[PDB]
Amino acid sequence: YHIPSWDEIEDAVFSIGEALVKSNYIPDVLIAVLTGGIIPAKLLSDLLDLKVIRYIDIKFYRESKPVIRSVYTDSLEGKKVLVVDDVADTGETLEAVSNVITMFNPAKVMTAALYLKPWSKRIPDFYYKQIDKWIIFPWDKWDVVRENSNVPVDKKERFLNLYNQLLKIRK
Amino acid sequence: YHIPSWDEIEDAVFSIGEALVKSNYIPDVLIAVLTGGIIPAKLLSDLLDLKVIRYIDIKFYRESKPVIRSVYTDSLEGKKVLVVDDVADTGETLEAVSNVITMFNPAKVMTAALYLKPWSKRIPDFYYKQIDKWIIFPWDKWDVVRENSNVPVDKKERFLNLYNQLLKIRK
Amino acid sequence: EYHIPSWDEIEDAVFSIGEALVKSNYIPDVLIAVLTGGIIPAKLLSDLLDLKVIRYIDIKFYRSVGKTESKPVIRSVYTDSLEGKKVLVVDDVADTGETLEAVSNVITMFNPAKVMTAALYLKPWSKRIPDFYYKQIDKWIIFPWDKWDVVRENSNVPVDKKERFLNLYNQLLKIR
Amino acid sequence: EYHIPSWDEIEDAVFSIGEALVKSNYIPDVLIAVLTGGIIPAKLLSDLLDLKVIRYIDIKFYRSVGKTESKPVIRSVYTDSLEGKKVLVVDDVADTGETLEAVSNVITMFNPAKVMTAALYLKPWSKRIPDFYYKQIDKWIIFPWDKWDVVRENSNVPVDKKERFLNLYNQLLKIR
Ligand SMILES: O=P(O)(O)OC[C@H]1O[C@H](OP(=O)(O)OP(=O)(O)O)[C@H](O)[C@@H]1O
Ligand SMILES: O=P(O)(O)OC[C@H]1O[C@H](OP(=O)(O)OP(=O)(O)O)[C@H](O)[C@@H]1O
Ligand SMILES: O=P(O)(O)OC[C@H]1O[C@H](OP(=O)(O)OP(=O)(O)O)[C@H](O)[C@@H]1O
Ligand SMILES: O=P(O)(O)OC[C@H]1O[C@H](OP(=O)(O)OP(=O)(O)O)[C@H](O)[C@@H]1O
Ligand SMILES: [Mg+2]
Ligand SMILES: [Mg+2]
Ligand SMILES: [Mg+2]
Ligand SMILES: [Mg+2]
Repeated sequence: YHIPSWDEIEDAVFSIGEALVKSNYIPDVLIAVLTGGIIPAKLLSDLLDLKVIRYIDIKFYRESKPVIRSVYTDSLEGKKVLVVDDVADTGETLEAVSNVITMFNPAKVMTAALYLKPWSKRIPDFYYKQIDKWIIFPWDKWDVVRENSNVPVDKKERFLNLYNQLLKIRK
Repeated sequence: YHIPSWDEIEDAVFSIGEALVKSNYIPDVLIAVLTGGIIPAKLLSDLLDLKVIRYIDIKFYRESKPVIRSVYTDSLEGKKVLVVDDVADTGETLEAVSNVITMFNPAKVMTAALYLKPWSKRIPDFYYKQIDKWIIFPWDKWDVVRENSNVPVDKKERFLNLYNQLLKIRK
Repeated sequence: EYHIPSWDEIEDAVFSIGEALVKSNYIPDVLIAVLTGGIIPAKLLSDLLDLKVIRYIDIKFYRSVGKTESKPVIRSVYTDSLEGKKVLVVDDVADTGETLEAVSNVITMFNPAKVMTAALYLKPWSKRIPDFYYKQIDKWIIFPWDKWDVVRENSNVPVDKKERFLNLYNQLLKIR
Repeated sequence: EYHIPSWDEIEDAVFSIGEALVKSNYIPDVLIAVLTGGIIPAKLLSDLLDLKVIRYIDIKFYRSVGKTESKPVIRSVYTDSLEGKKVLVVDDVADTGETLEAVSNVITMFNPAKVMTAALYLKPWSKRIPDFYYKQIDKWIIFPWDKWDVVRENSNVPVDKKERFLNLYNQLLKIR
């Protein structure tokens, strides 16, 4: 397991920001990959003062492919676009998103993820660290605990406490 | 020139409807290709009692490719989809739309257009008549008149009358 | 009884709206098509006045078997920022005016420069006259784009191409 | 002065909201994230309570140089039908409450089964208490997700990693 603190997450986000500036790529539009790239997109936005954020509803059931459910954006024609996600695992998600954004004829599509898995089909133009361990983000920790309560995350006892009551009241 | 009356347009729409029913394809979702496939989608909808219509904002500047500006839809997963447009010229537009809908993982994507140009790259699964003449639809007649007032359409004099005043008041 | 405007009348309706818009010097930056009856009106007006920017709102007034509501229900809003823009809301008929009002309120929250409404037809009991309209009518209107919906719920209305429709409708009812 | 909640406090805030939601037996069908400050709150609550359906509204209260408005402005609404659903509106702070109210009104027009509001923090002068909240505060709140926006407009606020930010910000100001 790799279980980044928010402090690490912040450093991941600073790194991306530093790389984007160093390489001269200041996006006009951030495309958040819902829902995991939600927090990364908002943090990068605030860091680099990027005021335009759009969103794509896509999920990779683990279905054989990622499935787009909704694309929340206005015209992207002639704009500098950065696709933001939290991790590139197989890389299917970043590929599918990049393929569909391109159809909006932007000036440029680049990709950022916080973390990379070694076996990714697609390597983000910008990332923080490549990890061969199982990553547990602060925003999917409970989904991971619901699938294995033996995962060593903090505040689990407060969570198990609430989840128990939750399980009772909606069956 | 081919300048279909609404009566012809209605027959074009009945034909598509007849073909869809005869072939057993009753869509769950109509995707209107904005803005030319707008009236065709609404007429087919009413004809076949299809209550679910979604929309895609795409235009082919005549830019080298059609450009998607917006996709107005919720999940299409496992649904029977019909893409509706008014004409397939080069076929670029129907291809681009069909490519992006597929990413929503529907059950099936089929295409309908009212009219086909002989040189289309993509042939709609359903169409009314193939025309090698320049088609002037009832809903783009004035765009055509603004580009050549010598086109033999009806009510042109009423239109030239209004267009003249229009040209004055917004420069 | 019923009003059944020809396509020729709808063109005249659209023309009249365009003529009134130019006469009032209100040329919209953005057309807001009220889905789905406002679809054809909005497209034709777009072509008439060379208005290239059309946006859409999915709103429905449920008045039928089982599913029935007292007010229109918005189901989706299809638009980018309307901020500082002259907006014209386009629909086919204002009946009670509940739909135009609902759409006007929701569009106002986008802070446009101005919101105006246009509907082709109007009923005497509409709770507000649209800023632009072709004809006030007191019959129930069957449009070219909802005729088969009316025939389905009322087989004996006098419409063109009925037998042709009935045959298609027959084959639709059986494929169940 | 300023309130600057740690990430640890935001987790506790989210937890408190979740705990209150379960205690009230109000488990939302749909989360409505108020963009953009409500983004992180909505995602974390989604994970906490296993709520899989998140929708979004692009709304902004312009309170800055040149561009300034008296009320929030909606710029886009990102949702399918909310009809018959239990909806929870999630935001980071209710200040005047003008935003929560605007979002509540617009969501109501989708005819949900119910609309409830949650904001992590609350000011004593809010025109309405959200149905769910972590803490009433009277300082101006600097969140983890808008800290650099505050530093930019106010260089002398006491935030972590300031020098690192200033160096990046410096290189941003020059690439003009
Ligand atoms: O490279 P891949 O193999 O495609 O993996 C990457 C994607 O998988 C996860 O998303 P997910 O489909 O789980 O949805 P979520 O973001 O809502 O959690 C993750 O957030 C990435 O978006
Ligand atoms: O097969 P193609 O060569 O791509 O031509 C087909 C498309 O071209 C037209 O759309 P257009 O781009 O003009 O936009 P519009 O529908 O708004 O008129 C037409 O309505 C079709 O959608
Ligand atoms: O003035 P009102 O009393 O509100 O009625 C007018 C509305 O009713 C119809 O819409 P409908 O809700 O039936 O949906 P539709 O446009 O898809 O036919 C019509 O298109 C108007 O929008
Ligand atoms: O109660 P109010 O007086 O209406 O203020 C509260 C709102 O202000 C902030 O949003 P903002 O409009 O600044 O946009 P943002 O979420 O993108 O930061 C904040 O996120 C709340 O949404
Ligand atoms: Mg994801
Ligand atoms: Mg077209
Ligand atoms: Mg209507
Ligand atoms: Mg906000």
